[PDB]
Amino acid sequence: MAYGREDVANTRARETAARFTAALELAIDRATLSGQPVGIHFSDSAWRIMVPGKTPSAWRWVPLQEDAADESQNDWDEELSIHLQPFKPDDSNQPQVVILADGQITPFSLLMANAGTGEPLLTLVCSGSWPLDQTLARDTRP
Repeated sequence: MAYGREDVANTRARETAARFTAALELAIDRATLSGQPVGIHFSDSAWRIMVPGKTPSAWRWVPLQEDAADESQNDWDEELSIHLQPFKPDDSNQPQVVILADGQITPFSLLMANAGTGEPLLTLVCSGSWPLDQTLARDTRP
């Protein structure tokens, strides 16, 4: 059984994954320049890339919107709700994902659900390095 209202959200999920993959390429390109690993905050209703501040020599964080203002966050969709693991969608003082200058990525999985029905359309999976692996609903993500 299904709501019969998934095709628009499934298209927006596939788009949101392409937009995220480009934003994660941006994060890898920024990490070699920043002198500290880059990260990505996640909170379901929004997300954003993040960078060091005051010093590169110690763990610190600032939202990456010095020019990516409202392009780093929320604008990528009009049909989705976002979830992840082993971290959680939460308004933390730090990012929920982290990226090295070499393109190594902290393991996680990120899932997308249709905001009109609650049904999953797509999931993305990370196992140590760029890029994430896309799947329909949860087909590769137990």
